[PDB]
Amino acid sequence: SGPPVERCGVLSKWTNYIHGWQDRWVVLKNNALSYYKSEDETEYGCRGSICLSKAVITPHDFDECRFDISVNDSVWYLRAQDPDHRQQWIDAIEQHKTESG
Amino acid sequence: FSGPPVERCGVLSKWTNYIHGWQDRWVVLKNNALSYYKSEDETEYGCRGSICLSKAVITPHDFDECRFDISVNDSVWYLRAQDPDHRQQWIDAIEQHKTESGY
Ligand SMILES: [Cl-]
Ligand SMILES: [Cl-]
Ligand SMILES: [Cl-]
Repeated sequence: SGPPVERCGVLSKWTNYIHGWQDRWVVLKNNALSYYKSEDETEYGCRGSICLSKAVITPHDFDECRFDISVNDSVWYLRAQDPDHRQQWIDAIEQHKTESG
Repeated sequence: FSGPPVERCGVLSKWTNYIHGWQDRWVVLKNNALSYYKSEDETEYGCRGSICLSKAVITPHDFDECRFDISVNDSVWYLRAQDPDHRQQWIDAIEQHKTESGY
């Protein structure tokens, strides 16, 4: 019964062992977390979207800026700038997931 | 009005002042408001302005066809899209959303 959760910003995202961690623009909307190469490249540049309905969000125990998001078919590994911002993201994603159900 | 609400997010240039001129902002149309976001570190963002659409006036510029202004009695934002087609997409979405959010 309150306003929907919204969030956008840059997160560092694991790509692969060739390029390692790379900054990506991440947007929370439409029961999804979506990412793009950058803020300016959203028109044609969605590089992925993870539906939140059954998504599991796991803060890391050793890398205190890291959280992982997983559905059956994929896992994204993400790092925020500090642990407070990590917690803001986790809290937003969880609140959005709840509200969208 | 029965389908999902009209929502948009994207970059638009926004007028600041004559020193810094047009500056890109992340702009969001949602829940009867146009809002914009800024960051001081290119990483973490926060909403730095919101306009309620109920009585908003959207004025496409006659000569600068990339520009539209949105005003309520107390405030005005001057906004540019990258071209006039993109301007029109924004204008049309805002005007439709305004109607659909009304009573
Ligand atoms: Cl949004
Ligand atoms: Cl251990
Ligand atoms: Cl542009």
